[PDB]
Amino acid sequence: MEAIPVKQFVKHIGELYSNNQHGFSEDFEEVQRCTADMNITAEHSNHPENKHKNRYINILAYDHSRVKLRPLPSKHSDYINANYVDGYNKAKAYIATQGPLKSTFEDFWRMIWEQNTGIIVMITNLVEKGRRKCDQYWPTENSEEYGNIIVTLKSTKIHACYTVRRFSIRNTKVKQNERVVIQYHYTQWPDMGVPEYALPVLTFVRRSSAARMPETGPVLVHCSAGVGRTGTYIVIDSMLQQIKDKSTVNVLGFLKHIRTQRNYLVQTEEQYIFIHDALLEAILGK
Repeated sequence: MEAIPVKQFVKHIGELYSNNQHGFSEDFEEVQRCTADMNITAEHSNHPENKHKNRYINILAYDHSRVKLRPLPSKHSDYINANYVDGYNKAKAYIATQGPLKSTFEDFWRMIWEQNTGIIVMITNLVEKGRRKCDQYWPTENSEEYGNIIVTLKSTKIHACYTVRRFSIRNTKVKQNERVVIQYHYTQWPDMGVPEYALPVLTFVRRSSAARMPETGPVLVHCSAGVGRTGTYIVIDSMLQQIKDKSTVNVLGFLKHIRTQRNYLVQTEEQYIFIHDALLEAILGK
């Protein structure tokens, strides 16, 4: 399970695709099994006091990597369904989290302030195929207040496949009290499966990743559950970094690693293949 030289990676992808994607299936089954001999606790996710804070009953936040909110003058006011996840050669490069619920909007933005997050990556529409995937946690226009955080929409650019919203947020309890937060929102996403072409997503990953500023908190990445598309983004971004640093790729090894940090990151075999397509586009595009 060593790294694959980048110059051999597209050849590797041909082999994985062959025979009705046998190789991809083997890789992904190995991913799903790599948890087998591991008990990873999620006690806080399962506490009765926190259950209404989880969008999905089966999508939990592992204790050891969970993001903790500073306590409030409830013993469980520290909980949010979110985990630190490593990036390439960097611990806790991301926070992967669910699309926030109306009831967790205050927690959501409090986390963003406390963690010094400056980039939000949103990889879902609020509604897909007539189904609620995420609640709108930002102001349609001007300002909105979420607890002690006031969020102000400054500018929006709407590209073909994604939208960039520039916010300024303020903490009303701080007297240094304002920060820029940029949201990268991928908008062109099929209700079922993954986008037919990887290039639009590659472009989105490159630009949202390049927006990361030295030196700030982890980039917040969410979709609906915050595992499938979220894991897909994290692997693509991280492997682009590895390619740039060492001209090698290790999709399988890196994914088995982050799977210990949030459950189900990269949730389907189709997303696993899509990661490869995106990296293929990057390699061939050069």
